[PDB]
Amino acid sequence: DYKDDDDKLHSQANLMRLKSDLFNRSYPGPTKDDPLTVTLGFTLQDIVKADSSTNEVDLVYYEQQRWKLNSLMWDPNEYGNITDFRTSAADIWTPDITAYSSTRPVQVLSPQIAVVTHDGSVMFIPAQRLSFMCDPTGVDSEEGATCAVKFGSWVYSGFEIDLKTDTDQVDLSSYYASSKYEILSATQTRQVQHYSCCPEPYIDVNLVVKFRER
Amino acid sequence: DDDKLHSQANLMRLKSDLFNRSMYPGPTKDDPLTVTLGFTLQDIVKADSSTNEVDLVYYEQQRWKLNSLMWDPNEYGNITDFRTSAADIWTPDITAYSSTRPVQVLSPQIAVVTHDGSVMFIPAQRLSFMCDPTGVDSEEGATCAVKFGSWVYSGFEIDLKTDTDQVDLSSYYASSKYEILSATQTRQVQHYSCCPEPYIDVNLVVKFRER
Amino acid sequence: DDDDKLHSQANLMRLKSDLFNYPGPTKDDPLTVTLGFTLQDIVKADSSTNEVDLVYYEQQRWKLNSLMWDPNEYGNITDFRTSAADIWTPDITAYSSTRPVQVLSPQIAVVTHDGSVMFIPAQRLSFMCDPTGVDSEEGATCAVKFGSWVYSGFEIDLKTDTDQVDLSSYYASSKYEILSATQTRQVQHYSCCPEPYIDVNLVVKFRERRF
Amino acid sequence: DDDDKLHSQANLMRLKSDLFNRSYPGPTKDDPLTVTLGFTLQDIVKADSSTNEVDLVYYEQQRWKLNSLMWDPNEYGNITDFRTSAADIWTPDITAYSSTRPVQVLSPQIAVVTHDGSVMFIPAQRLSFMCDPTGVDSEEGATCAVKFGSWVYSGFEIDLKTDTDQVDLSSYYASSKYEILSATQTRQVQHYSCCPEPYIDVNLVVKFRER
Amino acid sequence: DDDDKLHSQANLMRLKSDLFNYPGPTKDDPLTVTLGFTLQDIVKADSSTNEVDLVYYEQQRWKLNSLMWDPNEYGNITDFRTSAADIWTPDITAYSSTRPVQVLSPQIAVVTHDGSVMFIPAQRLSFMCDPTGVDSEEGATCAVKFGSWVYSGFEIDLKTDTDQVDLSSYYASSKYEILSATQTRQVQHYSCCPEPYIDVNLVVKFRER
Ligand SMILES: *[C@@H]1O[C@H](CO)[C@@H](O[C@@H]2O[C@H](CO)[C@@H](O[C@@H]3O[C@H](CO[C@H]4O[C@H](CO)[C@@H](O)[C@H](O)[C@@H]4O)[C@@H](O)[C@H](O[C@H]4O[C@H](CO)[C@@H](O)[C@H](O)[C@@H]4O)[C@@H]3O)[C@H](O)[C@H]2NC(C)=O)[C@H](O)[C@H]1NC(C)=O
Ligand SMILES: COC(=O)[C@H]1[C@@H](OC(=O)c2ccccc2)C[C@@H]2CC[C@H]1N2C
Ligand SMILES: COC(=O)[C@H]1[C@@H](OC(=O)c2ccccc2)C[C@@H]2CC[C@H]1N2C
Ligand SMILES: *[C@@H]1O[C@H](CO)[C@@H](O)[C@H](O)[C@H]1NC(C)=O
Repeated sequence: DYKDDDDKLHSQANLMRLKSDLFNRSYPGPTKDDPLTVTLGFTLQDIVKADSSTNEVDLVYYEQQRWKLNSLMWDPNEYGNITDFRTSAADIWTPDITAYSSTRPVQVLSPQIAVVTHDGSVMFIPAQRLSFMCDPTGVDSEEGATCAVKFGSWVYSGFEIDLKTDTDQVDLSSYYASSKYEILSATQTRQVQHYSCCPEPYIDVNLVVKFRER
Repeated sequence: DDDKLHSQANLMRLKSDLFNRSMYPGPTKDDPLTVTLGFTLQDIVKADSSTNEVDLVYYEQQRWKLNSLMWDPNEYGNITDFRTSAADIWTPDITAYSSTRPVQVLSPQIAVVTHDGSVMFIPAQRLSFMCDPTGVDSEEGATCAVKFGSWVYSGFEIDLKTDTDQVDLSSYYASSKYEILSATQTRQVQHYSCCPEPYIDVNLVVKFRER
Repeated sequence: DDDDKLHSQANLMRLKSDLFNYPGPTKDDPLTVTLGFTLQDIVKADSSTNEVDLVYYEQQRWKLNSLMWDPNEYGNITDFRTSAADIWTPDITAYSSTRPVQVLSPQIAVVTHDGSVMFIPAQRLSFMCDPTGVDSEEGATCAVKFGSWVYSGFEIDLKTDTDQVDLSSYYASSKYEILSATQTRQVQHYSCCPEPYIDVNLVVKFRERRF
Repeated sequence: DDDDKLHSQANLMRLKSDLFNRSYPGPTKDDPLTVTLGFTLQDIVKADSSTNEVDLVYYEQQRWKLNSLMWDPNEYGNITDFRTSAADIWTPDITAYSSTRPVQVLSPQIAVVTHDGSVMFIPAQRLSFMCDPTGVDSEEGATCAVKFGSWVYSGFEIDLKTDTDQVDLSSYYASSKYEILSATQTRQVQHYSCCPEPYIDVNLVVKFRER
Repeated sequence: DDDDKLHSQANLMRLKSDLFNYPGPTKDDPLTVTLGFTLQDIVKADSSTNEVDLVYYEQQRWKLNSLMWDPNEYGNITDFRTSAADIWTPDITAYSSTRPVQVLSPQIAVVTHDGSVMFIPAQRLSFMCDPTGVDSEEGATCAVKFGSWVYSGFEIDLKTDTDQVDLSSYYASSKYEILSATQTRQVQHYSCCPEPYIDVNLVVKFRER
């Protein structure tokens, strides 16, 4: 009725005001004094192509990214019980998580939209097709081939951005059942590197996939 | 000539009243939206048995209705609908769940808005998706499927529906390398252990064989 | 002498400011778009996917009262070149493409004082075409319709000046020779709806260049 | 000395602001422009006899002069030239008339502007164009040609010139799959049956053979 | 507690505001760009077109007086990360590419309080290279020069810290093994023209593994 109509109008107004209060009335990225931990997890959907002439393999996966900022916190009571909202990834800071051994620019398969929750947590899940350095020799064997690719910030050291995983098991529950390649194992493991150049520690998540022709 | 100038004026006024004035932030649990989807399959262009990818060309009809897009035609020279850039309005984030390449858009990004607040948007797309074409060279043919739905909105914010579960095949290319044996489009509701919300998709299932 | 050149520059800048400082056609204010093709090359015929690649220049012409001016009010300027982004342009689309059109020319149009616009995009188009018989005397025949994506014949009409495609610039050393090429206005109806839909059907008969 | 360097930056920022922010609508019949063109051919990368397309890599030197880009160096700390993004200034729409794919740009889009109003802009490009490479595997080689000129400006608005009819081969890749027998670049006044006003082009003719 | 973090953010926002409120190098205000390559992979060698595809990280470093600050004035901030669109970057270009470079990393740079900027684009490059001999003990040798497209040595000098390409990240299971890889500053002089031209010549000797 008129009341219900008003409730929907109010909710829209509350959401606009919240987004206004948060964005254009107020993030420069993490710092050594304010470091950020980004949680990463992979959902491997398909090994599309294994190219033995170039040693490039093409994966399709969803990369779940999570982080939390005090600057994105709000009290739902102050905004009509809004507890989360969807917003363009361009409206907010997002981490520069990059494959370290790609051979072509990553191709994005999903909308650039994130979910922000009232505790300041952000969830962003880009689907990607990636070509990366991988020798598929042995893919036509019982033990298959094994390849790996590291993901992490391009420009922030372990001083500013840390990474974590919730599990070292890649999510395979959406893996394409009729892929040319069957997955024997898939793991995701945080690593901390020290290079002789630099005093800063460097952090990545290493995606290791063991696979064979089905 | 002055009559047409007035019609031009009424349309510019309508669009400015609706857009450059008035703030729809997308759907929410308190203001949920139903998007109607329908496919018109034009061609299976390519089936790649080395990678198990198949390439489709189709028109994806999308329809939804917003109170914020309603007007009284009597206040605007009896204008009952208009065409506008899809960039001028909210559009749903309907995504193929098992694509293997970014969708390629084949048509202009323009929508039709009607006075009741309904919007119709029909992007033509070329899609590569995960599909094993084994059997395509047999009488039984091959069967593949791809789900479409919102990437970021659950069934609490966006629901989906179809007007028919039969894919429109009236524009299917008569001399395609592949003949269609059947094509269906079916709403599915899924509940996951992770999550209390329902998740909705439209499953496009195509059975086809070499012609 | 160069004083005159400064004055002509200022007049043109003032004209463009006055014109640019249109919501598309409507049933009350319909527009006729004239189309014509200049076929330059059949680049590729792919029998594995039934796609053929053409390179052509597509002539588009239309006329808007809103683009009219009196040359005497603007230092006798009769026409100007401008970015296609500065003006409304018709959403003329191939109906059976299989890849996005690739644009081969600058997106710049010519506007004349009577409000007429001429815009000539060069394009490479892949479209649905079975090239069977291309290696024979009779050759292969394919066709592709072009028209508005979103406007009916009650908002945009189409016309051609001739039903003969211009072949005078067709590449003399193409892999494919043209047997004929026509461009024909068609009026289509769909069962749901009383309004006519208009397209221009490009039909090309061709064979491999070699009794 | 660091004071001097700060002054130089200030002077350049002020010059650019004066030229771009506080001050050209392209050439016209009253104010026509001459563009000088010159090609430096770097490589014939690929010759495709299946589609009759050949791929070139070259640098295209473009030079023109505008009164609107003139300054007195004395008013700007003796600055005689500057580099600037090609987006900041008008640039000519020089286009290959027989490309089969959009040209791919290989160099930064930055031009050099000199105090007399002259501009030099040298885009490196990879171009696929219409070319039958028959004879490439013989002593006499293959011959192909491609015209470059304005897409939309007739010879009444844009004229072209060359400094030499000899293509610069001094940077030609010495281990290319193809050796160059000759390469010429020749101004032409080109009449099209579509159009009463001629267009000016520079015709690049390359004779080449497998190494 | 969190007031400390609220302060550091405010300090960084203040710094970025003060710095971003430069027209490129000139003969009067010249710049030095240091370049270094980390060669990751020879992906493809195409003997039908004489094009070879490299993947590498290209380190670029320069310093601007205009980007200097005292850390003590901004809560001891000594560096920050910023979009490469926020700042001037050098027009370093391969001189014999055959396709546009494809960028594999985010366009973000690090600015340090001494005015130095480090920008490290990862790239895939196709360039002119004849792979003949790659299947022999001696392998094949190719080369590609990198340098500014529009600035002479009077505006941008180039240099390398070492003439040895960094091979410590070279892909161990590449189709091609690297025999040597050098990056060498070259100065070119022409009779027409007073100005020196500078490039860094990347020379790679490689063979089938
Ligand atoms: C925008 O669109 C609206 C809606 O269609 C138009 O408004 C209509 O205008 C027509 C034409 O003037 C009207 O038709 C006339 O209706 C009369 C009776 O009207 C009463 O009854 C109707 C229905 O119950 C009510 O809607 C209305 O409010 C009235 O109470 C007839 O007597 C008229 O017939 C006579 O005139 C015609 C010529 O016009 C002759 O040919 C006949 O022989 C006869 O002498 C006539 O049919 C209609 O009532 C209006 N509809 C509504 C809903 O208001 C606008 O005209 C249109 N344009 C603009 C600019 O707004
Ligand atoms: C800004 O670029 C980097 O820091 C990269 C890289 O940096 C370099 O390779 C490099 C090269 C020359 C000088 C300094 C750093 C190290 C690790 C691996 C990828 C990424 N990274 C965090
Ligand atoms: C505006 O487009 C043109 O003038 C093109 C072309 O125009 C046409 O082909 C054409 C066809 C029909 C009507 C008007 C122009 C003429 C020459 C060749 C390419 C380009 N041009 C300089
Ligand atoms: C345009 O030309 C006509 C020719 O008589 C002339 O009368 C008129 O003054 C000119 N218009 C101006 C604005 O230069």
